[PDB]
Amino acid sequence: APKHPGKVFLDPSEVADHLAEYRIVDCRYSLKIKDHGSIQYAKEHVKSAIRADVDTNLSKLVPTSTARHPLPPCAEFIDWCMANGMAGELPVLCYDDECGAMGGCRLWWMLNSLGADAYVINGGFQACKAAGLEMESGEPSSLPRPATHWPFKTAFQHHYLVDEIPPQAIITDARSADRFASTVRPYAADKMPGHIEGARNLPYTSHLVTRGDGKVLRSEEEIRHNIMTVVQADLSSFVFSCGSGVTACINIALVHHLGLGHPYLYCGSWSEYSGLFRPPIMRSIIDDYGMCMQMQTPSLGDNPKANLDTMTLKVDGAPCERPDAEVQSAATHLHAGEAATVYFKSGRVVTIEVPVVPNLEA
Ligand SMILES: O=S([O-])[O-]
Ligand SMILES: [Ca+2]
Repeated sequence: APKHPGKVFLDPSEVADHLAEYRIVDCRYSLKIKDHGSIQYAKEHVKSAIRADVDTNLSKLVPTSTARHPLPPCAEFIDWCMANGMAGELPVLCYDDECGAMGGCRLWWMLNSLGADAYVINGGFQACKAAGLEMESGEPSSLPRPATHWPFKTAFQHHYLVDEIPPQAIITDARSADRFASTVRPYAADKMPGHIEGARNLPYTSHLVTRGDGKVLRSEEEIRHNIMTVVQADLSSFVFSCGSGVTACINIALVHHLGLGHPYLYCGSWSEYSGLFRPPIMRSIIDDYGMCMQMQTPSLGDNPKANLDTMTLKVDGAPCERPDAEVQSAATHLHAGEAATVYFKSGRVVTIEVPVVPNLEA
């Protein structure tokens, strides 16, 4: 059945003169840039490629869930697949602009869980431009081609919803080490510091090297060495997760590709988990570290750290030249421009805001 048995990744070199043989899907997405990928798939895209929207096609936000990219209802996703000719006449070839980690492997995961044939391009769109692949622009007004029969499974396979995760399942976490190892305050998109207890961190960036102006995969032995840091040969029963179930898909993909098995996905991931179990999570943080923070702004980990020699903080909404020792302690964890509500083990609650730039007279 499958075009490339055992594979999920493919270099441009393996596909460049065999393009027509795939249904190509542009899964470009950015966590921060508004309408990215729809803006970028217009400027330029691989010829004959249609586009998948991480937010609206590959997931469906629910009001009753903090999950950031939960699986969409399967019937809705399959409907969308058929409408776009992704129903098994050709194998799907997915790409994004972070080597599969940021949209591509997610689509791959979904198609594969249904029993369909799909692959991801090593190196993404950048390694498509930089390999001389045929390009097109704007909205193509030619050939989608709807399918009317569905030969594949009807429900996504080999994934656990939160309550289905066995109590002592081995869980990995694809998020950056900074996020994983966060104590009293979160970074990037996370609302809660920490991770699922017992989880093993396998930062997905570890498998990637920035050849050109985009990441490509590190070598196979390098990726195998990466994967081995969370083992201790068949990881099919591990539960792979991240912040919202997107980056975890490359960890599952690389494991699959290298022949090491096919781990469960926990799609809801930390965004879901930390929302559902917010109370006990906050109590352990307060217990372990003396305080827990809830951000009132986006996190600004790349901004300058708060420095009380050059800055006066706004505490509970007023400039505060006399910050007591607790506030001063909390502020060592904050950055220029951030605001956070801090819950101290004492029962004390304070809001602290750091000025965007040094603001002390002297
Ligand atoms: O994609 S982030 O939310 O893990
Ligand atoms: Ca501890």
